[PDB]
Amino acid sequence: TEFPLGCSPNVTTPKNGLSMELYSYDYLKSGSNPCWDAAYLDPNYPRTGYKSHRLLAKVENVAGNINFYYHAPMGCTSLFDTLPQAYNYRTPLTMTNFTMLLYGYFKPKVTGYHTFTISADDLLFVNFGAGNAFDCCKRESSADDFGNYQAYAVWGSQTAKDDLTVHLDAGLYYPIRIFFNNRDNDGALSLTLKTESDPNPVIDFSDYFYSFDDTKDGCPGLVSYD
Ligand SMILES: CC(=O)N[C@@H]1[C@@H](O[C@@H]2O[C@H](CO)[C@H](O)[C@H](O)[C@H]2O)[C@H](O)[C@@H](CO)O[C@H]1O
Ligand SMILES: [Ca+2]
Repeated sequence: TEFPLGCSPNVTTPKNGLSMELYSYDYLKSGSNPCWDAAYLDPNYPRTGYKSHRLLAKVENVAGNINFYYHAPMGCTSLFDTLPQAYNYRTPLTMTNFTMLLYGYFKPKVTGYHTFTISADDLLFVNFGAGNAFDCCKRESSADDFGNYQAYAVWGSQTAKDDLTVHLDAGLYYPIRIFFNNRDNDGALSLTLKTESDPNPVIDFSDYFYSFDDTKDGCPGLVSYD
């Protein structure tokens, strides 16, 4: 979808950053082959399956540069380390093996074409736009109903890097959902943004990520171009 639907929350001062949920991604029993759990590849793991793992935390105000590379000292071993500052989560977690969901709204600074580019170890699935990610100011009631991924990247496959080129309006806030998994060993997440305006990729999303409370009537976007 080249013209994704946006939202018009018309809230006085919007809340900065996305919401995050972290969940466990345990290795298989210590004599299993391979050592890692393959659930991350089942089609419903990003929808229902992650909820069968342990909730590690629900965090708010995730904003900044969310990109990271984590080098595991060794493979098939659950090891602890920390996420970047932007994630608002300071305590060590199993960086070798975990699940992470981010959701909220993306607001453009300038109207025009935006190319989001992603790469991941092991997995990054992105939904973007109302309906596709979730409904405007109706996130809780549409949370699990996200459609086809607007970008997807899986380590070791024939689509390990992906992009999404969309025409966006600076007036609107766009529902976004980002689902990440590290099954084992190294972990990495790269999201960048390229517009027809700037000369280089944007990697710091501080002024771009927002959160909005759900409302009874919702907040459909009030910019349309048919
Ligand atoms: C198969 C491979 O390339 N590497 C194995 C290690 O695990 C993978 O490492 C990659 C990065 O190279 C990804 O992070 C992937 O998610 C991992 O599963 C594995 O842990 C060890 C064996 O102990 O070495 C490689 O076999
Ligand atoms: Ca990995």
